[PDB]
This record gives sequence, C-alpha cells and structure tokens, in this order.
Amino acid sequence: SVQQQLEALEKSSGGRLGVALINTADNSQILYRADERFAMCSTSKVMAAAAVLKQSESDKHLLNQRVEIKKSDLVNYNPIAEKHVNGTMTLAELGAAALQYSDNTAMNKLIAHLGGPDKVTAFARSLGDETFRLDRTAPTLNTAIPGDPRDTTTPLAMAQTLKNLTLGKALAETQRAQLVTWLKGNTTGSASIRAGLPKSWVVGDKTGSGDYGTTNDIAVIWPENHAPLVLVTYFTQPEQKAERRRDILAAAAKIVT
Repeated sequence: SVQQQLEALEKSSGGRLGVALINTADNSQILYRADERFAMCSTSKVMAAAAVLKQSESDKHLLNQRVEIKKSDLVNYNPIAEKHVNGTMTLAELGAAALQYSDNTAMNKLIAHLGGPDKVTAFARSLGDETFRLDRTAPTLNTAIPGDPRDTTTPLAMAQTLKNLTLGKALAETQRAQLVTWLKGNTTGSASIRAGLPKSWVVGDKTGSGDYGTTNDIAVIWPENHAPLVLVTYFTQPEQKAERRRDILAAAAKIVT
C-alpha cells in the first residue's frame, strides 16, 4: 500500500518524512506524519509573498512600489537582488525573485515591508492556519534544529493553506492568478516533486532546504485530464551536516501520485 511504501522509503533513507496530498476532485487525502512539525526553510517564502499580494487587494499602487537594493542588504543567496545593488526592485519583482529563485534578500525585504516575521504569522492565522509560525528572517530560519518549534508548520497545515492560496478563497482572483504564475515559473524545483511526476503535468512549486539535510517542496499539480492535486513533501535528518535528499521527495511524489 501507499503507507507501507512511504514507511519503507523513510526507513531506508535514514530520516523523517512528512507527506500530505490533497486530491481536490473529492478532497480525499494521503497523509504520512502530516500532523508533525517540520522546519519550513524556504517554503515559508510563499506566505511572505502571499501576505503582500493580500495587501495589494486594497492598495492599487502597492506592487509597483520600488525598493532600493543596497550592498548592505545582501546576505548569502541573492541571485536576483545581486543584479540590482545601487538600483531598485518593485515589490512584485521581490515577490517573484523570492519565489522563483528562492532569493533571501528578496524574502527579507518583503518581511521588512510587512513589519517583521510576526506579521507573516498573523496573515497565516487570518487564513485559518493555526499551525504556521514564522520567527526569524533569512537565512537563520533554515537552521532546522530537531525539536525546535521556530519557523515550522505541519505537512497538512501547509497543504490546506497552499490549496486555499492557489485554488481557493484566500486571495482575490487577480492576486490568486499572480501567485500561481510565480509558482509555475519556479526555477529551483526540477529534481524534487516535479521529477517524480508525468512530464506533461503542469506544476507550480516552492522548494526549501536547510541544515540537518532538510529537504522540502510544496506543489500544486494540474494533471492533463483531472482536477488539481496539492502536495507537500517535507524531509529532515538526525545529523546537522547531512546531505539534502531531493531524490527522496521525487520518490515520495511518485508513490502518492
């Protein structure tokens, strides 16, 4: 069965695997450690991007507002913000770079705009998400220490909230459509969930990775002749310097789909 398969995969991998698949045709689920907390790592960038889209519902000027990018702004991983030092980026460009390239300076500017990590958590609560918590900025939100509650959520909570954000009630249509366009344009997810799926299927995703070989990916999947599926695959290991295992997320996605 699927549960036995996921159990075997988890056992031979040497880590802890969390899976939540929601089939939106009937709202049936496939769950594996779906109520356990996992460090989100960069999959939390979706909630920061969505929090700014929610604001743009009430403020027409918002997404075009330009933000200066100083050399002092740069942290470790800034592939897009590094091309803009001494120049500017709009909040829409920051949203895009945070999601499609996992840029950490882009994430931090969006949190700075919102008023801090606690404002992202308050946006999550407003969505009915009682589990999500964002406590730090990038990149220390990637420490992924075993048993630390900071910057964590559960696979089921993130699968429900990602469904509501991309396919449901969370955002007004233009904002929901923009978030979906940014997720489908992701450039960092080829080796994760996408690699375990039929090539014809359209996928929007956000990967995350961190210490303790924490390897995450959250995805909305549009099969060619069926209703969408929402899949969250979180994976973490007992040792701090473990390698990431994107192939375990592709193996789990192959099993549940």
